[PDB]
Amino acid sequence: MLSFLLTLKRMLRACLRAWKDKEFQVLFVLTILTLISGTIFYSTVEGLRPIDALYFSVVTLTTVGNGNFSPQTDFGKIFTILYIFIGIGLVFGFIHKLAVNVQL
Amino acid sequence: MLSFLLTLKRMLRACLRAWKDKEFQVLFVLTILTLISGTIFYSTVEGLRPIDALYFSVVTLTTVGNGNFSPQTDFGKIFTILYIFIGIGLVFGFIHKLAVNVQ
Amino acid sequence: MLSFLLTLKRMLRACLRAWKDKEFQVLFVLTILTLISGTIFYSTVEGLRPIDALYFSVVTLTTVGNGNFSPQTDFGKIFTILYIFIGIGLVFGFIHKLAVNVQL
Amino acid sequence: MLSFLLTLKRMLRACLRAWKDKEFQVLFVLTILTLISGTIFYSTVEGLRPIDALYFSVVTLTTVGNGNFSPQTDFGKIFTILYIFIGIGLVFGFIHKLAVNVQ
Ligand SMILES: [Ca+2]
Ligand code: NA
Ligand code: NA
Repeated sequence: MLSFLLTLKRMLRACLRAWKDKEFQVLFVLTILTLISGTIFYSTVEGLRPIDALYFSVVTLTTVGNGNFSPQTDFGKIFTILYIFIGIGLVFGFIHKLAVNVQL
Repeated sequence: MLSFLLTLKRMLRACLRAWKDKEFQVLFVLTILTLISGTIFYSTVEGLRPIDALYFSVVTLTTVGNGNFSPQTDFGKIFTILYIFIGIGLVFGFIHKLAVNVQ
Repeated sequence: MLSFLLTLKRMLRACLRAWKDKEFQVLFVLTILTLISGTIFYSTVEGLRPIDALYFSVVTLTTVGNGNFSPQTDFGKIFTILYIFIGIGLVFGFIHKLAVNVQL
Repeated sequence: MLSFLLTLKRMLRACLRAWKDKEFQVLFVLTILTLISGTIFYSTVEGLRPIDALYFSVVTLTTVGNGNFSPQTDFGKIFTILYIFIGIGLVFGFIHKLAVNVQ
């Protein structure tokens, strides 16, 4: 139980240590910027309550997928498709990062 | 085929060897803990039966997603959003771990 | 266009070359075995038509997620949760593999 | 911050550098091709409007999944199942690629 906590602490430290890498900060900022754009787009174009627009943005960008709402306009559908790929681009970016910071 | 069996047993051994790594154990405990917290939350705030709260917590934290349930309260929605990123943080942790074991 | 096809051929060869690795064959067999068990379970316990049981098994095991059907019995719900983790275990296995066969 | 900008530009350059790799180009063309085939298939066999066939093809091949549409024919279901694995095969290809670029 003591080793558990010490390992947890070293791990958390390593995690926060990653919140210092500039390229990671960019990916993060870019992710937040993308989530905001999505929240704005879906509330405006699909008429979703802001909180539901951020929610749809989140489940869509992280690839989790939504099983309750689906864009009704041809405009929302096009945007969502592009939105999915941006999210995949961001994920690869984070993954590439982890891979690089592991083989130095 | 004896080959297939031996190869599988080798892989199983390498797998059990992982469940011995302390960092992997932390990641595992943390997800079980996160899953329990999730179950509690959706039971309370969303009024779901425990088994449905665990189910939703699971399909959500694993990114599988569900096409049947959707949080009704703003609190439940905000929590789900953070829950998802915790899940992603957890997956990256496991992924980073498998990458380290590749050296 | 010629380079394209030559790269495609080298890549395909490399792919088929992976269908020779014994550990990969095991993961594959294990995946097929798991999909069959799932098809049997969901058709039997949830009363799903076989084709719909394999389908649900597939979208669930690959984490794609289903937005039309959800287990109705407490038994199906427990199994699905365990099913999801087996699938994640299989994915990590395949990923660990790719990572190893890249850093030799 | 000039730092942030320079770092982003560096990352963007490294990204464009990827779109120059032949193997990455093949993977990209193959997914666009797979996406088009998917659009054709769901338009024909499932009677979906082209834009809805592309949408479904996209949320399916990317593993995101959809909680609105579900194939009605047995042909559409069997195809979707193979479609998913093609998508996974494609993702592993990109992942394997990013791993190689780590050396
Ligand atoms: Ca999903
Ligand atoms: Na879904
Ligand atoms: Na997913």
